[PDB]
Amino acid sequence: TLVVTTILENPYLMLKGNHQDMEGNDRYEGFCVDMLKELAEILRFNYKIRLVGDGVYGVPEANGTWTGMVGELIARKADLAVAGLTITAEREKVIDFSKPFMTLGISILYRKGTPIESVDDLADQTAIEYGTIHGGSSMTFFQNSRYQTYQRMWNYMYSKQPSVFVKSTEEGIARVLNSNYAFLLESTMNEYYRQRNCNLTQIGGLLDTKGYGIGMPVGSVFRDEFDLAILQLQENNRLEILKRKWWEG
Ligand SMILES: C=C(C)[C@H]1CN[C@H](C(=O)O)[C@H]1CC(=O)O
Repeated sequence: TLVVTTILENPYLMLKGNHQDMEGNDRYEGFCVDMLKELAEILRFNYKIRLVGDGVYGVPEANGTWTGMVGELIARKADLAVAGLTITAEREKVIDFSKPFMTLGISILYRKGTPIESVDDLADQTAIEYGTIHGGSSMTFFQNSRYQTYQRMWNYMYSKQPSVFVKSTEEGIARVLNSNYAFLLESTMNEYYRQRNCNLTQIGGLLDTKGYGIGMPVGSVFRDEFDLAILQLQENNRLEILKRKWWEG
């Protein structure tokens, strides 16, 4: 029985409408749940879904401790982390990842009727505030960039009061709809919320290209076979079908 650490995040992992009449794994739906099922049909493992204790994906502390689902993996509190867990060079030093099961990049979200046409335009004006989830992969992309536009954006987000950071994707989307705030978020989420809210638009293109991956502790015995199953899923178009099931509505 594999212990899977995860987090509530639309549409990867959600509580079913009538989740109180459910127990254990069957409380939950979504793309990651459907992916787990298909992976489990090939590889024949049982698993139990457990929501990350601290409610975070993963941030390094200055002393070397990781938080979030990354930390749970290093502590061996979970065998797998199944979420929109962005594969980055910093995380790769401290855990293993499967091959990627979805592609994405940093994107900008805003409410319609705007003359903001790009990330350089966004960074070069004062009227519209902008920001991201604190401690996520997108934040650290600006924080460590050598490019001046992104450096200027880091300096702004860092210093602005009141804070331009949000604690969740839900919090950011709400800030977009209700205030003059453009949200720095992964394109997967951008596509999702745009399809459910005709008022939302994308500013410019994608700022990078990345992957989500199943997180595992470093040296995990399960990595090889999960890579073999993900490839079979990829080559049978399963990951794409599932993405359409959860995104296109
Ligand atoms: C906090 C969330 C929603 C996660 C999801 N992927 C990124 C990560 O795994 O860090 C984070 C989002 C972002 O950085 O824009």
